Amino acid sequence: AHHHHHHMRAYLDLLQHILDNGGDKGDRTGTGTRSVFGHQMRFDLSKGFPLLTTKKVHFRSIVIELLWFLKGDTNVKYLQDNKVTIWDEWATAEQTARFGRPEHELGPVYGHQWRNFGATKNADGTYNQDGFDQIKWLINEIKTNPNSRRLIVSGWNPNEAGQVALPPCHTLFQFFVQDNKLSCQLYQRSADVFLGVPFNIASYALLTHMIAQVCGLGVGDFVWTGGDTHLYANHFEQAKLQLTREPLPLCQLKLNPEVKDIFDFKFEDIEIVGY
Amino acid sequence: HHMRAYLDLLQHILDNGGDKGTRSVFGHQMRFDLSKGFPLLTTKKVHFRSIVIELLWFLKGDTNVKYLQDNKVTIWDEWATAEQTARFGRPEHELGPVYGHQWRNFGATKNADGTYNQDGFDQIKWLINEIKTNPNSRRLIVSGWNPNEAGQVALPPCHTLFQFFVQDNKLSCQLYQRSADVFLGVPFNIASYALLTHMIAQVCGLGVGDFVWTGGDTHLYANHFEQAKLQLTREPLCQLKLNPEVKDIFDFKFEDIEIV
Repeated sequence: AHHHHHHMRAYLDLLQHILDNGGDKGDRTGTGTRSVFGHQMRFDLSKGFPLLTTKKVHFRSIVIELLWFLKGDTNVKYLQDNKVTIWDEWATAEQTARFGRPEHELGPVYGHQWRNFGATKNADGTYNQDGFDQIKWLINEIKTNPNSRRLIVSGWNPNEAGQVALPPCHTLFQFFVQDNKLSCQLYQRSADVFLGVPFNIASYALLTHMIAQVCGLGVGDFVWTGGDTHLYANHFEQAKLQLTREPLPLCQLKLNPEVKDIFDFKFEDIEIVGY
Repeated sequence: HHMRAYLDLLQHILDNGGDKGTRSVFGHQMRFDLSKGFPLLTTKKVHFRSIVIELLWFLKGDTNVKYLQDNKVTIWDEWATAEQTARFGRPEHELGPVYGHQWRNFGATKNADGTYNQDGFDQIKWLINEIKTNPNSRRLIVSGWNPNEAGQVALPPCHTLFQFFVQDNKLSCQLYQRSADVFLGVPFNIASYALLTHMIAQVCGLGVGDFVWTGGDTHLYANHFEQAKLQLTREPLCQLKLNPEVKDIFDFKFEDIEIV
């Protein structure tokens, strides 16, 4: 029998649960889904990094995307300069015109929500810097008040969720400190368990390690919580294949220990190595 | 079955909870099938009256406590005193941008005198329309969390965000609670949001599915340890009854809502 490591066991348990117990949606046209509403998985970050089924080659793009969010940038050029294509589909002139904005501009996606939540718009067409820098506040609160029960970052502004191609699926996240270890929980309103969930878990587990380092903490658990948690019917066979695949090796994150500032990480500071 | 999920949470915190006094876990989830009965858990029938009136107050978008005080519901009084409101430059009885403001007027701007314009986002009105016209939407969401305002109120919203879901004409709801005292807060808040789910289901012509409770910082105070331990040994869900004539989420009155 295949003996999967803990993180992959939890992920495969989710795939199996959706395949076997998910409710059916869709009619006679268009790809259907099986889904459940409400799911939760826990990953002890001291027991390996939860890369799950993410290919190591794609980890590069996960890192660069996270650095882009952390910079507060919502223009695609930084990603394209780094050969990361994750957001290209929604940054074409055709796609940005759907929201009345210029090519390369994604609108108020994660970077804006994280670094400038609720800012107002200037007559020059850009955001004023009068929003709320949730990342800066968070780091300061962890350092000065680690027992805070509101170490929260929200990606959700209802006035703006309808003004982007993909209303933020990584909707809100929260941190927690216990025994000098930093834990994080992500609330994901919508989760494609096959194509999206592994990447999102890797992204937020990475962020947890980065914040832990700059605050002088160890890592606790990453807790993944899903709302509409679904598997598209064109992936049922591929999901069944994943369930029967040989176990993947454990891996661990290695961060440049000299980085002391959450906004000072570069791509080369972050790597995956053997456990 | 509803009490079993809740007793399992108590047992989990008692056994594997970290100590800081309080024992606490971070990240937990419970599911209640609303077709099996109303999850009143340990909330006494006396508290149900306050749960109902408070929820109607939230839905009105009111953040002045007058409506609560008129109805003998004092749960917000400690934060509505002149001394407490003065901390934020607000008149007596004005709590500022608490739940009702977030639900009905998220992100609204202010006049010079501190009163809000109604230029924010009415999440409740949008939600009702979206359930009726697009029930498979994956963003049937109400957020209580504005970072610009969470530090501008006495109690940053504990019921941080909630989401709905429709399957087979049954409405489910998931609550994200950033912080929760398991002994009193959790049962009260489960009842509040399960009630809301029933009210929204009725106005949209739907049945009820599950209520999913998700906790962030989930804690038990030391002064409740012994009571919690004995609650596991004690080992009878009620039923909600709504006036079937109410077809608008803003039209429920206290008299329309009963627990049998």
